[PDB]
Amino acid sequence: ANLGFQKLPDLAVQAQQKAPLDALRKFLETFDGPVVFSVESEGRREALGE
DNA sequence: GGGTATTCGCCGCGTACCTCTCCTAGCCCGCAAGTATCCTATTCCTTGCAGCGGT
Repeated sequence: ANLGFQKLPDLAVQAQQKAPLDALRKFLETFDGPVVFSVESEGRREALGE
């Protein structure tokens, strides 16, 4: 059996540009299903929550 | 047990005299390694503007 499990698109953060979250802010707009971030710690949650 | 045999480690190896040379280690300072910072050039990257082409 095959299970459609494509690799994630190009998402990255870098402070070089004016808008660092450009790949994320465009990927989240053009995705129709859900999306689930997965963090390893609790404080890391806030490090991704802000 | 218990006697024989092989091995091992200590003790020993002349008296008196004469000449010569040579006898230093430990600590303080400045070097190295790592780490951290500031400071000053020096390159690199991003965005905004002047000139040129398409309509």
